[PDB]
Amino acid sequence: EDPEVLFKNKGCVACHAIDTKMVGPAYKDVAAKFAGQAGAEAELAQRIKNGSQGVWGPIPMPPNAVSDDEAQTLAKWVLSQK
Ligand code: HEC
Repeated sequence: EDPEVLFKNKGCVACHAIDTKMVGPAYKDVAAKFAGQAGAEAELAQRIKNGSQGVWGPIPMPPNAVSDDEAQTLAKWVLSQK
């Protein structure tokens, strides 16, 4: 299983992309930002289920989508992109 396949199996790519910006953060850009900053993961996945705060865009992402597992996976892919 891959988080890139799971990232496209839901609706992340609706505005994410693994290399472009639109509504949500570019996953690859997240890699080019955080890069070696793993101190959350729980509240990072909480963003995937409660909307962001506003770093690249002032429009938080649609909160709620799953539980807190299928997201936890795509939550470490962001922090762990390359
Ligand atoms: C558009 C309809 C989105 C969908 C569908 C998903 N995301 Fe998203 N995401 C979106 C926005 C508007 C934002 C915040 C705006 C800003 O630039 O800050 C985000 C951001 C994230 C983040 C955290 C980014 C951070 O600052 O490091 C993550 C980890 C994230 N989004 C996860 C994620 C996943 C896993 C999705 C599918 C399950 C997904 N997003 C969909 C917009 C949208």
